[PDB]
Formats: sequence, C-alpha cells, structure tokens
Amino acid sequence: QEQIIPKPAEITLFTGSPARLTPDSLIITETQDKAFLDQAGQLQQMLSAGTGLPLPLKPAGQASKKAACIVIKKDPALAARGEEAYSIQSSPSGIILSAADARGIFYAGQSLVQMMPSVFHDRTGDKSAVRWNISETPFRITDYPRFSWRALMIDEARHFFGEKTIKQIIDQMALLKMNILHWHLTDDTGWRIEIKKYPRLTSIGSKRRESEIGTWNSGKSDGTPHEGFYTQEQIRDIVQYAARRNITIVPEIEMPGHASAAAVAYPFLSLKTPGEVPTTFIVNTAFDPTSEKTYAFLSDVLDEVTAIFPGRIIHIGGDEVRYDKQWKGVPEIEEFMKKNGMKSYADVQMHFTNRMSGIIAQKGRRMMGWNEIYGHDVNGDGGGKAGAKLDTNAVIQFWKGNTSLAKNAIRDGHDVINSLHTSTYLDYSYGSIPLQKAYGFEPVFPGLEKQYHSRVKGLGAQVWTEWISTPERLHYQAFPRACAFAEVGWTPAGKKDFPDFKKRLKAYSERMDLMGIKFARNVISQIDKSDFFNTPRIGTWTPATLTREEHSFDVTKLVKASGKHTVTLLYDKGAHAIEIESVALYENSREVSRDAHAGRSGAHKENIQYILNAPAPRQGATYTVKANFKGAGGRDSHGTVYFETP
Ligand SMILES: C[As](C)(=O)[O-]
Repeated sequence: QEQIIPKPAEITLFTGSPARLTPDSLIITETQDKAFLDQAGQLQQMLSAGTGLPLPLKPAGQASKKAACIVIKKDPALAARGEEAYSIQSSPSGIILSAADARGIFYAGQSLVQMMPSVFHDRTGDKSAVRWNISETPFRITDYPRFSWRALMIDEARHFFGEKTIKQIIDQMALLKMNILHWHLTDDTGWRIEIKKYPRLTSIGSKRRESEIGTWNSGKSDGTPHEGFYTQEQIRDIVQYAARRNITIVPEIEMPGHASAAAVAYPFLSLKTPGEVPTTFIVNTAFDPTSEKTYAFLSDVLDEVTAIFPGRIIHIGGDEVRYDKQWKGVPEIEEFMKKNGMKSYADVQMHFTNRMSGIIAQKGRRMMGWNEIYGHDVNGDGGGKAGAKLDTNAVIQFWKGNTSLAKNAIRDGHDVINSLHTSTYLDYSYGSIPLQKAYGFEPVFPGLEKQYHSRVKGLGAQVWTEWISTPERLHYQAFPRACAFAEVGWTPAGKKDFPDFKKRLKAYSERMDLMGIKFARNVISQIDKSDFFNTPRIGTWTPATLTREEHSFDVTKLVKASGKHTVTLLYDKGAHAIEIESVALYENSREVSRDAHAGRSGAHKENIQYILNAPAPRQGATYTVKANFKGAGGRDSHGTVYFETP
C-alpha cells in the first residue's frame, strides 16, 4: 500500500500490523562482509539523521522483543537478478534487508525511506511523536532493475552550477535509484574540468563575457560575466559522494564538435578558432581532425580524466559536427581527404572517432558517444555517409533520427542507450514533452527482434542548460519528469501504471518540497484520457442526447458488491462543455445514492468524477446510473461516461 518510486518488481502483502522503528530498534548485520558492514554504517547514519532514532549498530544476535530491528543479510539467491537486486521482509518481528551484493542494501534503504512518513526529510521540527511505520502492513519485496543503465545528464558547460547543486541532484537520483550521472562538462560556451597540463582550459575556457538569454537567436543578452569550474579534488569528492549512493559518473568531453572553449584556450586545436569564448549558443566549433597535435592534446586530457573518473565508460560526444561551416573548403581538410581517399566529411569524423576509440581503449576505458559517431547523416550538414565502420565496442547514445538507424547499429553489435530527444530532453517545455510522454517512453526500439534486446542497456534523460541559470530553474525543468524516467528505467514494463504513478508522485513531491527541489507544480494532469483505457464505458453523450437534462445508463452487470463506484463524465470533443448537476444510482426504479455537486467537463475538467455508494446487490434487480447534465452554452459536445469499481 506504499508509494515507492520506482515501483518495485515484486511485492506481496500480508495482513496485520506493520513493522515500526522505535528508540529501541537496532541495526544488526548477520554477515561480516566488509562491503555489507559499510552499508550498515551509512544506513545507520542516514536513517538516524532522518528519524532522530538512535538505531545502534549491535552485534549479530540478541535483538529485543521490545522493538523490531533491521537485519542485514548477504543472500546469494538474488545473484541472477544482478548486483542492484535486493529483498525486504518487514513485520513487527523484524525488517530483513537482503542482497547478493552490498549495492542492493543501499537500494533497500532508499525503499525503506519511501515507506516511512515524508517528515523524515524535514530539517526542522519535533519528531519524537512520529510513528516510524514501514508501510501499513507486513510485506515482502523482491526488487531489481529492468535496465542496467538509468542515467540523468546534467549540462554544466552551458551554465556552471557547482558542487552543492550537483550533490543535491545526486541525492534525488539516489532516492529514485537512478545509477548513472552523465556529466556534460565541456562545450562551446564552457570548459568545467581543470587539466593540470593545460591550465588555459579553465583559466580561459571557463570564463565568458555574457550569455544569450530567452531562446536561440533571441537578440537578448544578460550582459553578465559567467565563470566557474571544478577542481580535480572536487571531482574526486563528488565521484565518492555519488559512488556511495550507487551512482557511476560518466564524464563527457565533447569532440570533435562543441569545442569552442577548448580552441580559444589553445587555438591550434581548430582550423576556425573563435576570437573569444562564444556568448551565444549558436556557435559550434570543430577540432582539426587532420593534425597530430589534436589527438595528442586530447589523449593528454583523457589521461587526467581517466585518473579522476574511475568509471569504465568515457563519453566523447560526437554530435552535431557542422561540416559545412567548419571543414568544407578548408585546404587542410580537402587535402587530408584526398590523401586518405575519403569521399565525404562523415569519413573525416569516422576517422577521428575510430582513432579516439583506440586511444580510449589503450587507457583501459570504453568510449561512448552520440549516435552521429555511427556514421550516417543525422543533421543534414553536408556530411554524407561514412564508408568505414565504427569501432564495434563503441557505446552509442541514440538521441536523433529514425529508430531503424538505432536498430541497425544494434544489429551491428553495438550496445545502445536510448535518449530519443523527442522524449528525453528535459530542457524542453511541458507542452513539448508532457509528464505522460516521459512516463510512456519505452527504451527498447519498436520492431527490434528479441535476440537483440540485450543490446539496449537503458536510457538517459538530458538537462541541457542553455536557458537554465539557477538551481531552482534546473529543478523546474528536471522534475517531475526525471521521476518518470527513473520508473521507466527500473520497473518491469508490465508493472507500469501511469495513473498509479501520478498518485505516488503526490507523496514523492512532499519529499521534494522538504528537500528543497523546486519542481514544476502544475504539470500532473489529475485526469488524462488514457487513464480510462481499461475502465468500463457505460454510455456517451452527443448533441442529440443533450436535448434532455436527465440521462440513464445501465450498470446492472457491473454492480456486484457493496461499495463505492466512481462515475467519470469525460469530455471528448466539441465547442461546448457539459454542466453536470448530479449523478445518482438507482436500484430498480428507486434512488439509493446521489452525489450532487456542480461539475463541468470540457477542454478543462472541473470535478467531473462522482462517487456512488452501491448497496450489496439485490438479486434480480436492475441498477441504473442517472446523470443530470446539459450543454454549457450550446449542444455541440461529445463525451464518454465511465464506471469504475474499487
Ligand atoms: C543543441 As544541444 C542537444 O547541445 O541543446
């Protein structure tokens, strides 16, 4: 009966009273595995800070009959479900958290939090009277992620936010069980990682004079300098902070496009280096792919990135190389292509990509990039198609194009993360990508044969920050759609349930409030038409039926037990809404229940749901829903009447 996001894989509920943590509760580890013992450490720290309860770490053994304890077990039975899987068994006897790997224990604790009162997150107030119940009944949860790659990307190149903000984001990701922080740290307007060998990357590339505002080509600027970067010490700190919360950081060093800041720092890197770090978001500089100094410089940068980022994957971008504006007609390019037998500029980038792929593999890492690296024309910049094949080991993040191109790459052996930008770009508005569209996202590309599904490792949702300058606006854009993507990445496809997710989002938004996340507040539509796809329809209204105020719909077959039934009068189309006065339930020819409140069902839906109390059914009787409504200012109105049971 709890509201964890993401919805877990398997839950079984039992009757009775729930487990409750009290001042007498203990945290007991029935294993001496150091990784499990560590998770007990921060679980204790985290739980006690939130609840105010002592929760002492006590030796494997005697718990008190006075209070349920938390018992941590290492159980290999969930090994086949992967290193993030866990189990929870909760009753007044005890709260058992089990996992094959220590990482599952951390996720078990995040689930535990979401089954307790949201006041847990409150930084103030007296909590000594809170009842720290674990949900409302005993239960057993077995949980594991559907996808191994559940990523959130934060663009700090366009606007820098810094350590405090990124850790607040990491906190949200952890609570939602998202496990990849994709860190977009370089681009045309900013370079945010200090490189010791090349100090100008930050001394120059991390500064710009002003920022375009509003939108692309707005003609508006803020006239305010913007600067900032991370030191290697700060990165090491954030890496550890995120890793303790089950998150691997994937750094992105943009190349060969999106490279203005790097070029202004060291102008030999580009054949068309700008005069200063761009102040608008429409300048896209490309590295020089024909020069040896380019690859040597980039390899040096990746050495220092390798040293401070432990993750196996290094993202090198590759998107949106403006071939026609950067390389076409340049003598270095044209001679290099003739010298190498290349017929198109996509051959140039493919040569760059495959050389960067080997440089990355020699450092013990694996490259990832946006799907332009696959070598097909994605943006229509005169690039053509690449004749040589992309390195099979390269990971592709698919953001743009017909998904048959993604499936081609998969069938060529590539692992693929689905980031189709018409669903996953959180910088877009809520009209462009509604909450419902984020939740409806399916990372497995349609029409991909089952034998290839294991190549789809997961998804990533992107917070690009051209138009985001404060943490509060970052939250407005990222949340709550990031909550939907967390569920897409974790919950089994067959357990997804958008109306249930919307209800759960209400409690989760209390946590976001107490945690300081300024999420968008009027974006959850209380009623979406798709919510009723599997709900009995008992009638319609048309212009013809709007000649009368009273309307009767048979529900005799649907009244099978006592209890509440919700009637929804849901506008479909037409110039006019209906105005609803009351809805009633009749047994035979006599009223047995009425909900009289004013409703209006049109483009806007105001109180269109009516609750009827059915008696235990009388055998042999009929039941009829009678609804009083009329056209609002006219009779051009079409709608559907739905009848829901408990
Ligand atoms: C053009 As973009 C994906 O860097 O906002």
